[PDB]
Formats: sequence, C-alpha cells, structure tokens
Amino acid sequence: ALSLTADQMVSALLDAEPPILYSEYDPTRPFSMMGLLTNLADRELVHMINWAKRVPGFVDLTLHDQVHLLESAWLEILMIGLVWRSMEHPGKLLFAPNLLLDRNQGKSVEGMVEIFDMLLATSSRFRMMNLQGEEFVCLKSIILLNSGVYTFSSTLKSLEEKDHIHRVLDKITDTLIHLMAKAGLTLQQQHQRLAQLLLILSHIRHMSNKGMEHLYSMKCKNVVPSYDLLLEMLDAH
Ligand SMILES: CC(C)CN1CCc2c(ccc3[nH]ncc23)[C@H]1c1ccc(CCC(=O)O)cc1
Repeated sequence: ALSLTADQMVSALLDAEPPILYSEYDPTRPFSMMGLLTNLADRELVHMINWAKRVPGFVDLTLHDQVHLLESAWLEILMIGLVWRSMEHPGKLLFAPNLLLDRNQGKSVEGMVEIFDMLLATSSRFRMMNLQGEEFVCLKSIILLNSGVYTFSSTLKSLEEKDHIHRVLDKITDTLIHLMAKAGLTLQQQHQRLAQLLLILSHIRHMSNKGMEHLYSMKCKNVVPSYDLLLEMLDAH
C-alpha cells in the first residue's frame, strides 16, 4: 500500500467500487419507506465489507481494528455514496435507481425531512464543486480510515496501527493532489480544493451522527449492525 504510486492508488480504488443496488419492492404494486431503506442498507453493508477489504492498507490492520473502523464509518460511507449518486438529480435523493425520493417523501417519517434536507444540500455542494469520480473514491476511503482512528488503546500494536493508518491517509492526500495537478489546477488551487473537499467530510460526520440518533431511537435489535455481525462478516476464512 505504502509503495503504490498515485495512479495505482486511483486504479485500485476505482476497481474496488461496490455495485449500485436496487430496492426490493414489487413495482407492479401500489407505493413502508423505512422498511425499504433498512433492507437496502442491510444489503449494501455486505458489499461495503468487500469494498473495505480492497482499500489498500485496510487488510494490513488487525481484525479488531478493521471492525472498529467500519463500526465508526458505515453510515457516513452509505451517505457519501447517496450524495454522489444524487449529484445530477437536483432536489432528489437516488437511494436506488428505482427509488428516487424528494424531500416531501421524507415527511412520511417524523425527524426524517431534516436529514433529507442536509443530504440534498451536500449533493448541491458536490455539484457546485464539480466533484470528479476519482476524487469521490479518494474521499470515501479517507472516511473509512479516519472516522474511527481517534477512538481506539495505546498497546504497542495500537501505536503501530495508528501510524500505518496515518501513512495510508498521507498517500491518499498525495493522490488527491496528483489528480488535481493532472487536471491542471495551480498549486494555490490544489490546496484550496483539497481543503474544500476535506471540510465537507465534517458535515458528512454530522449527518451520520444525526442519523444514528434516529436509528438508536428505534430501540431495535434488527437495526444498526452489532460489533458481532461486523466481526462475523469481516472474519472470513
Ligand atoms: C435516518 C437515516 C439513518 C436514514 N438513512 C439515510 C442514508 C441511507 C439509508 C438507507 C440506505 C442508504 N443507501 N445509501 C444511503 C442510505 C437510511 C437508512 C435507513 C435505515 C438504516 C438501518 C440499518 C439497520 O437498521 O441496520 C440505515 C440507513
């Protein structure tokens, strides 16, 4: 991972991309929103594990550290994917190709329109910056590695794990800058755009926190992936 060139980092990320999934409803039948969005999220999570395992550096970490990082990041990862899919659909959220929803559709669940609104604004910001696919994959990998890295332990192994994570992040920063130099931006423009992109990450965190509050308020054993389910899926033979 740490020996990859910028172009090889980019190719590895683009190749790791998960598929776009569909919602499971009978489209011949009349048009619950939360059950549909929960089922979609459950299925995406499996693919997210596969993706995370292909982000360079990720499998170099301990299984316990892989679990912690996904546990911290999984709703942010789903959200950044949604915002990206929704970028060329002003005023709508493309949860799936057969489930494109507007903000009024979110009113059907108390607390949800607020979240819908924040996600639509972030998609709006992406459109204003003209975010590129290569930039988006870098940013999603940055969420995975960064979100849980401040909440681990100071065993010697933990100290080595945090160092590695920060080295892999440094390589993604290099790759982002490379992408922007290749596009022909000036050095000033490169650093300004790097900052703009990373500051949107703060908002994506905020959104995930607000959503997790909603999910925990359902008080449901079939909602939010447990440590153990994540551990079971990541602990592959
Ligand atoms: C209140 C928010 C958390 C609503 N979010 C907004 C982002 C999102 C959802 C579903 C599929 C998605 N695809 N891309 C993004 C995305 C939706 C949601 C709904 C239920 C769960 C529950 C999951 C479980 O209980 O295990 C998770 C996420």
